[PDB]
Amino acid sequence: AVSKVYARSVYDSRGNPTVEVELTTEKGVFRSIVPSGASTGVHEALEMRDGDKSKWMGKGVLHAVKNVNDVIAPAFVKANIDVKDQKAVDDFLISLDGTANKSKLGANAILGVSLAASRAAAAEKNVPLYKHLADLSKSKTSPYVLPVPFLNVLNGGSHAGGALALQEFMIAPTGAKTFAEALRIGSEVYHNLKSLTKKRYGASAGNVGDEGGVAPNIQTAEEALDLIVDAIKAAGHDGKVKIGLDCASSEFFKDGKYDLDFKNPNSDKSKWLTGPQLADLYHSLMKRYPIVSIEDPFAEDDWEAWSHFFKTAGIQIVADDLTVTNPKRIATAIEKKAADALLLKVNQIGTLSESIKAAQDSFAAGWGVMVSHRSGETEDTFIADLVVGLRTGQIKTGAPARSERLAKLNQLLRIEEELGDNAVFAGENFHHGDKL
Amino acid sequence: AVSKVYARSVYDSRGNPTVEVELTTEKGVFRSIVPSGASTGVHEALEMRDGDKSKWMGKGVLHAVKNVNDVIAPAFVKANIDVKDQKAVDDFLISLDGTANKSKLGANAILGVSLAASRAAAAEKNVPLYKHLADLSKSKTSPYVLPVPFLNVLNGGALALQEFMIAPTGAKTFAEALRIGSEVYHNLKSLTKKRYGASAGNVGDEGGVAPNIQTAEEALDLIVDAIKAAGHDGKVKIGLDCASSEFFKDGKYDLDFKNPNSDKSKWLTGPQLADLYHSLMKRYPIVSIEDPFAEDDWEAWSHFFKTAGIQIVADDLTVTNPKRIATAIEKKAADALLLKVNQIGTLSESIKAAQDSFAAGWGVMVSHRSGETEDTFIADLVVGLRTGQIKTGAPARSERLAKLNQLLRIEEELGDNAVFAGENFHHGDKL
Ligand SMILES: O=C(O)[C@@H](CO)OP(=O)(O)O
Ligand SMILES: [Cl-]
Ligand SMILES: [K+]
Ligand SMILES: [K+]
Ligand SMILES: [Mg+2]
Ligand SMILES: [Mg+2]
Ligand SMILES: [Mg+2]
Ligand SMILES: [Mg+2]
Repeated sequence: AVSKVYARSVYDSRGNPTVEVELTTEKGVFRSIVPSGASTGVHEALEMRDGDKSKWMGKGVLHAVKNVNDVIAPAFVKANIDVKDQKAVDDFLISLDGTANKSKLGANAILGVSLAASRAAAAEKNVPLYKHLADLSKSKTSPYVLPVPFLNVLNGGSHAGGALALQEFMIAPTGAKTFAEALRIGSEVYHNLKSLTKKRYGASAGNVGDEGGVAPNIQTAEEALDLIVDAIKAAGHDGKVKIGLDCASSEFFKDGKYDLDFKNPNSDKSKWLTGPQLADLYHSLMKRYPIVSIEDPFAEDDWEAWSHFFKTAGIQIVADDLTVTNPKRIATAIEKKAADALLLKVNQIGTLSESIKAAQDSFAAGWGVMVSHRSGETEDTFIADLVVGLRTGQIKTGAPARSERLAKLNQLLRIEEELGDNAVFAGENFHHGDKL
Repeated sequence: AVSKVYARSVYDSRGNPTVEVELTTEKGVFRSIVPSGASTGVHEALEMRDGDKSKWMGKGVLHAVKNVNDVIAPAFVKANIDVKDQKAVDDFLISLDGTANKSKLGANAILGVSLAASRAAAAEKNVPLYKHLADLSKSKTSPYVLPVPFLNVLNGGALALQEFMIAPTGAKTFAEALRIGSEVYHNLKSLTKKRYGASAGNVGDEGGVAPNIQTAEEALDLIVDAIKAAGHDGKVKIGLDCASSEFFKDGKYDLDFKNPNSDKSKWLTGPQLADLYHSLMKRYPIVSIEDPFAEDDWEAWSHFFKTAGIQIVADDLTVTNPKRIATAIEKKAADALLLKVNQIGTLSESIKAAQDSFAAGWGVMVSHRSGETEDTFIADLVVGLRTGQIKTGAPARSERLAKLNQLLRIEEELGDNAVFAGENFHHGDKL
């Protein structure tokens, strides 16, 4: 039985407040923390902020916390919904809010209760979280699938000070045999990258962006990718490490065109590209570099551009801001054949149940699912268990630097150890990890 | 009963491997992770690294993990140890290694076991970790004392000093101190990007900004501006870590030591460097200065100590080692210990180090390493030891926030049986 639900303010990896929920049962105290985006899609569920300029730069979550303690908590404890019944838990929370985008209580009030419930349920059932999440999602556990980590080792766009427009340049050690091997390889590439970056661009270029990637002040993707290819070679892992992008192109979409200098106030609008221009450009990057995944190559509502590009892309295309982990918007994307992978962010939609439905809808359409952190992360490690539970075969959760990233990657080490011979590493088959 | 001791490799905040230990009892599995320094004192207990250049850039901890699994673990379980008896735990571990500097098994093999035992012990007692640690250290718990966070918001080490910390001593609670710190940090980042360019706001290992700054005066002016912009002038003070061993050469101190052609004729003596510190101290609200002189430069410490009028913290001088601390007390070199558990390698020795310090009228600042993990032990430790001061990062990167958040939780849990050390941080233990 749930005896207590309680929310507090804690700090995320950027030093901004976010919501922590504790759910108490006879099995103990279960804690979940809400992450926070920077390049947030306009269609994400409401992140409720206080907007008091005199506290926390206006980024307080006191109102969200209050909604937990004063509205959700009394009703939820009164109800004593079976924590194992995740559907009912989230039915309760969603109906309590009663709005489309969780704008009454806030998605960052609801999500912590949603997640903490699932932790309590796993403990009641005497199983690891990932196993409960497998149960919840009706996912195969024989064997489990461990994910390829997509490691954002070079940070751009809104995550790092500098010219570089494209938000993320990820390495994916698909050629590794185990998760632990993938993570060692990833770390080695990263450290070689850091050294090369500092030599090429100066020492302070070795300081890191929000997600732990190095942050050289460079203008072009080709520069970035050269760095990374050099780093892969230097670490000795040629052929075993591939590349993924997050363009986050909504962040530089304007007037129906795309500005690859968006962080420059003096941006020359005469250099702003177009839908086809951008697609053909992507094609050429894909020709010259071992890129196996591109995310948000076009803007969050630019459906026709997505559709046209997908026709001929030939690699995994990930929807992030396009779909915002929302089954409704995923349905559209599926119909239009705009993408073939979902980026899963639980706090884009605000409950576990809806997140699981998003994943299931995606898999059913022959899509992949990459489970994802936000750029504002915490010491919470839920998504490590989530990506294994959901059997997706791919996660992105940072560079191998800053422990809001390592916390997830370390937890995946632990899960792999526990699973032993009852897991396979997705490797080259990350895209259809669920079908393994 | 302890039925298993186990080690694995995990990754620290810089993406280098480190040792994680789990200890299993009837209360379950208890986990501790070992941190790792970069500016490590030559007298630190041995961090055992593999040196296989073909793996992990040579920074593997396979050997240390092996020492846990293959040497410590079987002997430990066989010894039927009471985890509540931390001295017995650590006596065992220290005897098993049998070297002064823990060079046989590695400090990073031993410490994880030491820390995990204390967690197992708290669970057996059904108390929070900080309460058990208070027990172990015979600290006063009426009230508990919550620490001032010293937040490393700006880094050097052209700028020679390594850390520039802010300390919200003027806050009324820890929760208030943390908010103020976060707002100052964010104001600092905004000014830094404005004045030094966008790239300058990208963070260093401990979450601080590191713009190209020539001199300490320039750094400190920037922090004062940030504090004022945040609206907290008068409530936020400053701490330094000079890490002066890093620019100690040929008996003098090179304040431009990143310059390959630094003018040797301008390198400072002990007295001269002291003079510079003094001018800084007079002109800025600095209330703590750490490692102002090198790790065996005793006379320079002693000289400065006679006229310095603020907390002087020993880090590389003392490396959390009761034997070195005794020397420092005798020579009147400093009046505060930086406590790093992995500098000495067991909890018991760390607690003794703290008690020796306190008994000599010293303060104690519990400290992270520059390489941290999601482990939050030092949050519970600084409360357990009642020291009233911790440094564990800027309020950025969650290997830092993890500790600071845990302190939020402890403060909330203790309610009116805790006080915030505030301006009284130096003798927090005597409050
Ligand atoms: O766009 C992204 O994919 C996410 C994760 O990297 O970033 P943010 O949380 O800032 O939206
Ligand atoms: Cl005293
Ligand atoms: K012995
Ligand atoms: K004095
Ligand atoms: Mg985004
Ligand atoms: Mg994205
Ligand atoms: Mg040091
Ligand atoms: Mg120091």
